[PDB]
Amino acid sequence: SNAMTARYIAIDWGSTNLRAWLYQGEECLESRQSEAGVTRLNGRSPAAVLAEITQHWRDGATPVVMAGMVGSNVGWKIAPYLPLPAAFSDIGQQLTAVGDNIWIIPGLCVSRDDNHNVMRGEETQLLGARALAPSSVYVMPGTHCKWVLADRRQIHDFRTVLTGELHHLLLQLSLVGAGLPPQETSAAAFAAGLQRGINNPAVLPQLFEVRASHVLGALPREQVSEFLSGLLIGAEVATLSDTFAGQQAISLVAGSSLTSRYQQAFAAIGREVSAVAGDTAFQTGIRSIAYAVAN
Amino acid sequence: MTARYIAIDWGSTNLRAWLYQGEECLESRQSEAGVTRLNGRSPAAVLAEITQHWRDGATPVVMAGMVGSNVGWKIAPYLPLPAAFSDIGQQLTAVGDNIWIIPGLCVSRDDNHNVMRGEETQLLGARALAPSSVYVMPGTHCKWVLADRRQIHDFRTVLTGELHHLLLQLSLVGAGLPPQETSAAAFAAGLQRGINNPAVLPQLFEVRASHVLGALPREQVSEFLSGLLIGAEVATLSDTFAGQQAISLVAGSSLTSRYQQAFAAIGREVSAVAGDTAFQTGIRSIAYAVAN
Repeated sequence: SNAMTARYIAIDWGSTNLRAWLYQGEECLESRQSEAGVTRLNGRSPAAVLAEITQHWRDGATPVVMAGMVGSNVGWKIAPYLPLPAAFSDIGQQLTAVGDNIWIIPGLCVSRDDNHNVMRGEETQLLGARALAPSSVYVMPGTHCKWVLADRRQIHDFRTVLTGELHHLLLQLSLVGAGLPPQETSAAAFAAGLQRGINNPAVLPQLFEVRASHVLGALPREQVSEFLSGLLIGAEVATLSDTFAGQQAISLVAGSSLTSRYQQAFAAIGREVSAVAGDTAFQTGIRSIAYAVAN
Repeated sequence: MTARYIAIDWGSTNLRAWLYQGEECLESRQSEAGVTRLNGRSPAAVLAEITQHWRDGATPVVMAGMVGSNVGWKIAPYLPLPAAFSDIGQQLTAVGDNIWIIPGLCVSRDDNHNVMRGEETQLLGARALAPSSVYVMPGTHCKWVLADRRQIHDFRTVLTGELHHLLLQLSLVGAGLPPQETSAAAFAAGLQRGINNPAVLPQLFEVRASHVLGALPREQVSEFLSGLLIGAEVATLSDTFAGQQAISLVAGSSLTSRYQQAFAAIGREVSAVAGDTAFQTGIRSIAYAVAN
C-alpha cells in the first residue's frame, strides 16, 4: 500500500522547545510549537503535553515519531543509544515504544578507548542528509557540532566539537567578553578570526588573546563576537579536517547563516562542501522513519 | 640597614596590606574593599584606613594589581616587552606622596597580543628565588613567560582555571553532576588525554559523553577535566617555550602539584616557588629600589 497517503506526526522535543508537525506524505498539514521542552514541563507529564499539542490530529492509525531529548534520562522514556558502527536502517527498526503507536527515535553512541561520544536528535537529520546529500563525511554544526563518518550503509564514527557553546561561554560568561558593547556584524573580523583558528588548532593560548587584542586596540570592541566565532570555527575545521578525509564533498547540514560560515571555513582550507538545510534534512529523516512504521 | 615598607595587593574584590622591616612582616591586614567594591569611598580613604599607625615620612607604599587598571585608582600603563626586570621598579606610577603603583606588562605584535597586571610582581620574585628562562604562573589565567638573566622577552596566557570553571559549572559538560570528589586516577587519565591532544576542542565534549556512557565516574569529572586542560596547555606551549634550565613554576600548593605532574608526564624538569613567597620577594625588590 502507498505510504505517501499515510498521515504521520513528527515531533522534535528538546530540553526547552517542542515542535510538532502533522504530515501526509510530503504535505505539512499543520504545525505547532510549545515552550514545554522536557526540562520546562512545569510539572506536567510528557504524556499530557504530547496529547495537548497533538489534539484533533490523532485517530488510531496515525503514528507519532519523536526525536531528541524526549528519549534522554530527563525525558519521557529512555531510548537507549545505538552503538556504532550501525546501519542507517537500524535507527527506524529500533524505535522505543511509549504506547498507542507513539515512538521515540534513539540516539547514537561510540565507546572505545580513544572516543566516547553521544548524539540525540542529530541522527534524524543525518538520515535526511543521507537521502538528500550523501557523502562519506557529514558536518552538522550548531551549539555542538557533529562530524560523522559513514559509507552508503553504515554510520562508522563521529566526533563532537562544542563550538557554539564555547562561543557563548567565552563571549557572555567569561572574562574574554566582559564589559563589551553591543556586538556588530563584521565580515573582516570573522575572516581574520578564521585565519587565526585555521593556523592554531591548538587554540588554547589564543582565547585570552581575543581579550588582550581589544584591550590593546588591535580588535575593535564591537567586533569581538565575530572574531571569536572565526577563531573557534577555524580551529575546529583545522583540527578535524584531515581526520574526516574524503574525496566526496563534505555534506554540511545546518541553517543558512551557519552553513555559509562553515562554507567559508572549508574554502579557507581547500575543501568543497555540499549544503543541505537542517530543517529539510530533519523532515526527510523523520519521514523515512514514519514510512517504516506505516509499511 | 634593611628597608621599612608597606606592600599592597589590591584586586578587584579583595585588598591585602603588609608592613615589613626587611624580611620581617611586622603586621598584616585584609579588607573587602577591592577596587570594584569601594562602596563610594575614595581609594585614598581606603588606603589611609588600612595603613593607619604604619605610616611615616620615610615608608613607601608599593601596590600591585587592579589598583593600576582602568577600574582602579589610577592607570599604571603597561610596559611593552622586551623590558629589563629592573625597568619595572624604575617606571612606577605615583598616586600621592611616596605611594606607588606597579605597572603590568604587554606584548602587541601581529602574532601575539597579551597583557598581565599583578603577575609581573611574582615574576620579579621568581627571578630571584628560582631563576629560569621559562616561568609558568598558573591560575585563572596562566602566564607563561620567556626571559633571560636581564630581560623579559615574551609571554602567552592560557585560560586554564577560567575555562575549567566555565566548562564544569557554566556549560552542558558538567550539567547534572553530583558533588565532585578528589581523584588522583581521573586527574592522571585526563592528563594523558590532554598531553596527546593539544588540539583539544573535540575532547571537551567527550568528558561529558564519558560520564553518560559510564567510562568516567560522575563525581570525577572536575578532576578529569583539570588533567585534560592542563595537559593540553603544557603540550601546546612546552616546545615553544623551550629551555635547558628547569621551568620555574610559581603557584600555590594545589596547582603546583598538578603542574609538576603535567610537566613530569612530558619529561620536563620544574623548580617550584610558592606564589605568596614570590609576590613578597618581588614587592620587596621594588620597595628597596624606591627607598634606595
